[PDB]
Amino acid sequence: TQVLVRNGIQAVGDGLTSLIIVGKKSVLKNVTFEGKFKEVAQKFVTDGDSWNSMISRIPASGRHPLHYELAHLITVPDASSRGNTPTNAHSIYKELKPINYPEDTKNVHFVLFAEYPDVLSHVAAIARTFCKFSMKTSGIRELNVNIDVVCDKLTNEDAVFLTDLSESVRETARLIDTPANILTTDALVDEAVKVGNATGSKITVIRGEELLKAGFGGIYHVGKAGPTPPAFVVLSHEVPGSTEHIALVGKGVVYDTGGLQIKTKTGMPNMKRDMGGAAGMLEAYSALVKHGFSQTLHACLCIVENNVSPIANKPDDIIKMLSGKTVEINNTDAEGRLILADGVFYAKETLKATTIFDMATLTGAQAWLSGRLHGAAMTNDEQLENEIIKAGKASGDLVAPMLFAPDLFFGDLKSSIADMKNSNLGKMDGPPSAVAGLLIGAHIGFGEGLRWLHLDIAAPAEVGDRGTGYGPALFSTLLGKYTSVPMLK
Amino acid sequence: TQVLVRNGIQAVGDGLTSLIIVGKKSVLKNVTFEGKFKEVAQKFVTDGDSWNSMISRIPASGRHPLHYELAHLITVPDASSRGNTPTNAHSIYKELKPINYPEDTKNVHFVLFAEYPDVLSHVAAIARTFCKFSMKTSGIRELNVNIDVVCDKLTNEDAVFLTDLSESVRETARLIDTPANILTTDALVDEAVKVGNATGSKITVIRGEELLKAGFGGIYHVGKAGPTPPAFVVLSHEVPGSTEHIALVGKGVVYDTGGLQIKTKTGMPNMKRDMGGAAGMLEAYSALVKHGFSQTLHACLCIVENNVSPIANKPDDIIKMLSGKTVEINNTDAEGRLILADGVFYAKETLKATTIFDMATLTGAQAWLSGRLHGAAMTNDEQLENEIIKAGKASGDLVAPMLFAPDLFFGDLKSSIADMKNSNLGKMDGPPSAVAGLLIGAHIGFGEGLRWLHLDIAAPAEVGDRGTGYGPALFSTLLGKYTSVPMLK
Amino acid sequence: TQVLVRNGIQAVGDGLTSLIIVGKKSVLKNVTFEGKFKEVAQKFVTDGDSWNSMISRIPASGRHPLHYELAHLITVPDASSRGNTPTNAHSIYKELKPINYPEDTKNVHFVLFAEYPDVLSHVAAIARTFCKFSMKTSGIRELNVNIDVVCDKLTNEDAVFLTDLSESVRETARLIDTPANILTTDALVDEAVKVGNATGSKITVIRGEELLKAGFGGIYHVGKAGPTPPAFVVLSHEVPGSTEHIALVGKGVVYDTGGLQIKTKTGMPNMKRDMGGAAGMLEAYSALVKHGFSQTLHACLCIVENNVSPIANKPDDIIKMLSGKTVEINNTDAEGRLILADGVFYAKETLKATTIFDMATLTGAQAWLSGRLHGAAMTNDEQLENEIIKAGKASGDLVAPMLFAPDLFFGDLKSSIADMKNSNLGKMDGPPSAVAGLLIGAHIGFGEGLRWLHLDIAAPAEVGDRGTGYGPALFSTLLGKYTSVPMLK
Amino acid sequence: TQVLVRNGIQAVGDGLTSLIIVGKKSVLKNVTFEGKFKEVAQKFVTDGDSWNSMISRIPASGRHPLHYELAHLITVPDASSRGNTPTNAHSIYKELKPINYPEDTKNVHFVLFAEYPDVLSHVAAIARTFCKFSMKTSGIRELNVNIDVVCDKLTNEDAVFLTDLSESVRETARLIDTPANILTTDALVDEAVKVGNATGSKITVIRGEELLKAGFGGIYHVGKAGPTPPAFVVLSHEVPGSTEHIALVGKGVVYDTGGLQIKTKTGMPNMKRDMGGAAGMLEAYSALVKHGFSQTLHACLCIVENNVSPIANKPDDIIKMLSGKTVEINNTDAEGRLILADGVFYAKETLKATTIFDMATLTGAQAWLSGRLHGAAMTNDEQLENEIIKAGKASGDLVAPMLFAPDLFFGDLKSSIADMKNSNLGKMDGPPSAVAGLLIGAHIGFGEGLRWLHLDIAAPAEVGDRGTGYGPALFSTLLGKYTSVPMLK
Ligand code: NA
Ligand code: NA
Ligand code: NA
Ligand code: NA
Ligand SMILES: [Zn+2]
Ligand SMILES: [Zn+2]
Ligand SMILES: [Zn+2]
Ligand SMILES: [Zn+2]
Ligand SMILES: [Zn+2]
Ligand SMILES: [Zn+2]
Ligand SMILES: [Zn+2]
Ligand SMILES: [Zn+2]
Repeated sequence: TQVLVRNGIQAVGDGLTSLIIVGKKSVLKNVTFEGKFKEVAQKFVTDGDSWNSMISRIPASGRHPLHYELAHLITVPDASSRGNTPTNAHSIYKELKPINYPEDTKNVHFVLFAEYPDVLSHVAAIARTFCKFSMKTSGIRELNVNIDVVCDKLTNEDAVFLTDLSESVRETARLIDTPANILTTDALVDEAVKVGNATGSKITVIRGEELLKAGFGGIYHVGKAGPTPPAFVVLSHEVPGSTEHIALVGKGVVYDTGGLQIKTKTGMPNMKRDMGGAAGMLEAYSALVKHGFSQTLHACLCIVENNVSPIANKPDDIIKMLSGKTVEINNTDAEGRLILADGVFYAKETLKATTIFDMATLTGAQAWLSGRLHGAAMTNDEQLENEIIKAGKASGDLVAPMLFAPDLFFGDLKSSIADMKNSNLGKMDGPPSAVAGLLIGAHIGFGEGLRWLHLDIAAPAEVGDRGTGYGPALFSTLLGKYTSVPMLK
Repeated sequence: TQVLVRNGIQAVGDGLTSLIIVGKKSVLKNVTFEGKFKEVAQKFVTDGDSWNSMISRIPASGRHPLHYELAHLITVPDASSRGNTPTNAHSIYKELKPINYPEDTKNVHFVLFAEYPDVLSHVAAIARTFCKFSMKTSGIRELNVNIDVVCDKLTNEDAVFLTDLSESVRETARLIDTPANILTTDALVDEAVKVGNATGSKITVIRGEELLKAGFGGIYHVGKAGPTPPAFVVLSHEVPGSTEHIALVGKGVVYDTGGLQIKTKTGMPNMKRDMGGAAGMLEAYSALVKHGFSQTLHACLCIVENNVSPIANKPDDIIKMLSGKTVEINNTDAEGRLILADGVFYAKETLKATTIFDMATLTGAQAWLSGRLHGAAMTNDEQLENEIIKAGKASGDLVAPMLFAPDLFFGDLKSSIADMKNSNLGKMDGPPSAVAGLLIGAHIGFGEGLRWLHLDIAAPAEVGDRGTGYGPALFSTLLGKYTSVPMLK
Repeated sequence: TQVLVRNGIQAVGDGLTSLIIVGKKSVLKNVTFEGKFKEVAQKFVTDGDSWNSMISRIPASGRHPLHYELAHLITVPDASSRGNTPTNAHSIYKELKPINYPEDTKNVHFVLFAEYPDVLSHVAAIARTFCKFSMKTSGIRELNVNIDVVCDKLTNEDAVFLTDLSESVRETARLIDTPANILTTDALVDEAVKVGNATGSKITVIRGEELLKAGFGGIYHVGKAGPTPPAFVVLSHEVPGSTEHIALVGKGVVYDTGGLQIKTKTGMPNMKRDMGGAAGMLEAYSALVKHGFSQTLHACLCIVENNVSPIANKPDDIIKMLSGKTVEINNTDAEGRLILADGVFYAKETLKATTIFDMATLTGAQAWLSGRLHGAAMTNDEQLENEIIKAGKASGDLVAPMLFAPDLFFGDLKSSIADMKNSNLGKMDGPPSAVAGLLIGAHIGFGEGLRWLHLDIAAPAEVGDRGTGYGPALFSTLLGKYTSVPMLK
Repeated sequence: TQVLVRNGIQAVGDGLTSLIIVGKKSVLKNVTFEGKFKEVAQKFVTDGDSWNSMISRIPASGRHPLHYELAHLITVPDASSRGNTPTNAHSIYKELKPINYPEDTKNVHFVLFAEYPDVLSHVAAIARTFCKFSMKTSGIRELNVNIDVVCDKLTNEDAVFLTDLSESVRETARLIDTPANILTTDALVDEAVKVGNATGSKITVIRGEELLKAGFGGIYHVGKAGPTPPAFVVLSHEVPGSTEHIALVGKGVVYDTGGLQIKTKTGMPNMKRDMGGAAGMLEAYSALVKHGFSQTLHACLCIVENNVSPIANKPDDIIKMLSGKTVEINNTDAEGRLILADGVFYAKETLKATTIFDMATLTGAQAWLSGRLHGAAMTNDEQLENEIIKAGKASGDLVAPMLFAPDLFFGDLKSSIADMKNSNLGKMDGPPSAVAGLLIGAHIGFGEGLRWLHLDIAAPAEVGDRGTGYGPALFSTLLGKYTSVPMLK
């Protein structure tokens, strides 16, 4: 299925077409049934009066069928709470995700009535519902999707970016939804390398025993009992003289069995999704680099499978991390933070990055801190904290803050015999999601001298049985000021 | 220990002899203490009056010693409920299984007073108590067992069949009781091939990577993490021009650790017994083919070990089955149904079987449906359902019906990304044992156009620490009309 | 909200009307867009061609909107499995239950195109979706519902019965949905007495200490720690000279905390629904007696609350039942079977009933035997077993059989010091749901000399957060031959 | 034991004296061993050189003995993270709480070298270590404690306030530490009434059946199964013409067994502490009103015991709250939010409060959001959120923000039959601690038109086996601008 975003209502192809109209109630109230909109809608809506009559009756928000199978109106609420995004983009996903198109549909046509500040989140929300991945052996249909944005200020360059963002969103979700017997560490390295090639990146791949020899103890020791070997992949977009040097470090655990401290019968399904951080960072990097990204930018992907054999990590094991510090592993399922400790140290030490983001499906505890729609951000930099929350609101990839207090909470990871433990299996003073992030930061002085932000996306990376494609929209809005894209600037 | 069934009371060898007399109360009441019976019993019972006095006193059923160590009378109840077998054959097993014979016993002599409809189940029940398998390093004794049936209608050919049935029962139980460090997949293939040779079968063995290449995704992917490789074994008894074409498909999981969704500390012991279906089908095939079986008959054994390594099945994995359909594995311990989906498809597609039975120690849930004495049968064919229940009653291998409703229950296995999941780990609309069977049937249109019967024997395949040898008696009575055996015809 | 069933399409009141059309695909294919149907549907469907075009496109089954908010077509599948009802009535409930009507809807008009054998189950399925009970403090709307049945053979008397059946269904569900702080034992006694008065019944109420004095040890000892006292209520419809004498005994546990063997935090919610058996028997009795029921009929309601105090049942307690037999209570949460043992003994001994039905939300184990749509029936009478399965199919209140084997399974309830225990907390030979029923039957010789049927409806009595109103439709079809209703005769 | 705070080092009584010196490293480095300090310290520290030598050697923070039993120096760190308080007051508690004084100690003398912004938190931290409550039958000693603050800017009025704050802190902790067989609902009403009398408050007590009659369904129904009756206590400090009208609503669950959804064997100990919110609000009110509080102020205490009997709340029960809204109780252990829903509605409706704080030991989930040192604040007012975080830093009673999103999260409490449920026992979209607060706010439109702040203090209210006395310091700093106290103004 192909998704194209266009600036203004235009005709779609020949072939059976499903029509979905999307807007906030206040915007829809002001839409005139005339012109190109009338041309598109009058198959399903009789005339202007019937249009106006319907808009009068329908509530503050919801989904209303305009035909027995081919057409829908989605009303987005106007009101929002301060913890929400004022775009209410999640409401589009909620109403749209259930919709199925008749078997012989060729085209899906969206007419999106969105004000300029809403366009990006609304487009992304629609894109997320076009799930690339299926292994069904019948019934597979490819559709031609046009998202036609009705918004004065939108440029043609904006529409290119939104098409690329839609792709980055759907790619992130595809990578997440693919089972790990197919998306192995090798396959995810190959996926990253494809983006590396497309973006003209400098590509570094350190794999298997090369990781051990190079001192990547976290990445190596976590992944050594996988069926295919661990890897660290760097895509670098180097801009001579750039003022910023930004790293996007992603957790790429292609499957997490928990390791020898194994997950339960009901805990282990869904664990193909434990690489959602790496997928989201990779696809964010792709969207940004496609649009004239003016600063130096690196994607650093820590790609392992956490599995069970006599050579696997065992609780009590002490390993030496890339940083040179020792970690006592008391929880083999707290493996993401080990691999990210190496990725973030590499970004600081080797890449000389001065802004380091890491994003990970890190903890089940994250949902108890920020719920299922907000990623949980922990940073040494207060201004960056405010800025990423603002970016979450503008993108629809919501972000809530975690407490940053290494002085109060790092003692939760005290070890008698190593520099630290990787987890605490009892009562601790910190929120567990914060403590998990502090294990990562402990290998770069908790961000001292630079800006470091850890983002835990375990719950917002998925809804139901599907990846959401979280990450590309967030980082496009956060770092989009360094692109050529008018709506990001 | 050797077991011979004879038509009428006869002398036994020289050597210390244990005597066990068995009968329903009403039959025993009519036995005259004279003739050959008196000859055998008067070591232990004084005369006719003392015999009659005892029969008067003893209750409606039980076991009564006739000597301090050498002799017993077992009284079988006459009454039975409609859900039971009117043979009450389980009562013989209950009373007999505890009996031990003195160390220096050479012979065990049974005098079985049974009416013609009871003989087969009663003989089988006695046979089950002679457990072949032991690895004790002292105390091992081999006995000469004669089961002398006192029944007017019995023929000498019947006695040959009953001896063969006794062997098939004891062989099934031996295979079940043998620990899996000895009965590996390789060893069970060898056992099936021995029966293949003895029966003059056409033998097909597809093993290891040959399964993968041939498209047996269920059998291969389940067994790939075993210490010895997966196999599919077919023994074919082809009868040109036969009207029926019958397949006996058996679950041969030589050990089930549960896989990466591992069984618990108390759940995993006994899991050598997870090949009881394959053993019972193999030994049923053997008993039938020994007696002039007039229709085309196949034994199809799916032989795997379900174990734990980095290459094992993981929940989320999607595989392609022999049928070409995809299955999302969300439960690595729901492995029997995966391997049987291939076996049943093979029987339909390759063997052209038009009656397909599969029998398996499939689910713990089975005991909550049919209890511990009845196998649970699910079939698309109502007449076959009645016929197998009738066969259960006549054989003593009891069978109770499951609901057959793919329309109501198959939705329990819905998958977003594959054709189906293999299990449901939450609330479901179907009985879990039925849903387990429907996963198998989903790969042959739930039996459309043919007769398909799935039989879950998890609990009735064992009592205490011992296999019961369930299966040969059931299928001998069910399919015995196609043999030369008078009592089956 | 009022529900009226009419014989043929007729006009509805003034006021905003929602229209729902219901039929099997094959029936809908043959409907002509003319006459009264056209009059009703042409608000929403343009003309005959558009009607025919739509019917061509829509799949084998589902729900299709005919308007943005006011109208729906529900297509019922034609095909069904042998374990299902050929009415497919559950499909109506599945598609209809989600539908919401706009706030200002006055009328809901159903046009039901059903063949004669489908009408009763289809009407009941629609009725179940009109939930009487709500304590919402805004948004409450009462609707005028007309179910217009288009069926040649239907009589006006049939339509009266179907209206009464709809009421009995909705009343059963109302009683179930009402929280137990409102529907106390006292309140449920009052509800039964209201039906007693309306039906001109002879009414007996034995309450509190009168139960103890009268020897109702099961009912008394279970309910003695409730906040309001235990009761046994009998409504009798005595027909001099009748050939049959039928008792409907219902489990009326208004709330089940489990007792001192208390339910878990997640196990205890929903336990207001533990009186669903009593509600269903009461409302079945009501529907039958309204229609000239020609045999002697009794409703016997065992009404208790199972709660926690120093005077409550404790495991180890031994009580004397109405039967005079002693029961060792080893499970205070196996309380339904204790109260029903008294109700069934009373029906036999005092009422002289020769057909005794008991219906109960008895066991969580029931779903593992018969799933969530089928009640599980255990009876001493094979013909009655077949007849109730047939009644389940005709009514849509599905029934599946349990094994009846007191000889094999009653030993699961062996006690060293009382006549029996009420449960087995370990491994047992019977299906647990069957063993639960056998505790009841043990107090009437397992039905010896009469017909006894126990029906466990724990799961089919509810879907989601709502009672289904199971029971009235089943018993109307089972016992409707004794009424004046043409469609039941 | 009596605690007096003084402005400057002064002599203490006759009698054996323990000396504890407290300061940040940077402050201690600048202290001259002369004058009054030398007079006090030279018992334990030889002279200036030995003083300076020691200060040079000791690390950045810790505790160092100055005598074998009588004396200690506590060094407080200078550095702090942004999530911490820059006072580092918790470090004082950590080092001091372990200290024991010899049996015959009469006096404890603190010399506190603190800069003006640190004084309040440091004093409070010392006060918390003087635990009032003990029922030991030997070894009980009362001490005379003088905390001598060495700080230029401190006034004599400040020292009065700090003495009162010390008392409020120790009183809160005493109430918390007292077992509930002593601190019953009656006893806690009496405690509140004592403060009511001392402060010249208008006192309202609504108790037992008066709560039911007055419509306090939350307070009444939660507490009705306690051994002593539920109560609602209001202390009002009414200031004619005041611009603000502030309510402090506290959760006073004197013991929480969990109710019929009972707590576990290891979950139930410590549940005397479930009234920590009410204690902290009461003692905050006391400290503020003692110091010329210029605005209208109310303490509203919801005082219940949540226990187990046949009349207790049961999950499924639906009650009507003071607000008139209905709540379906699906979790009897989610009882604090029910009682607070009434308290907050009362504060809005009856008291006309326009700033409403509620504070509660509400959820175990709170520690997963904000950890064990920070209360978790959820408010409709962003400025108030910032202001209370600032107050947490200045007081040492730390506060972290929760997400405020009723639009996103209130759907977690959806009910089919009541206006809402009180909890969600499965997966929810919100942080569970936020959802718990939203149940409270749902009864006042989530704060619409006013300022509402909910503060969950479950973990920060205690360390080890002792109440911390959290709350008085926080509200003194938050609302101290309305007092006459120079250091608060
Ligand atoms: Na298809
Ligand atoms: Na020996
Ligand atoms: Na309303
Ligand atoms: Na002492
Ligand atoms: Zn993990
Ligand atoms: Zn992980
Ligand atoms: Zn298994
Ligand atoms: Zn298995
Ligand atoms: Zn119960
Ligand atoms: Zn019950
Ligand atoms: Zn509680
Ligand atoms: Zn509480």
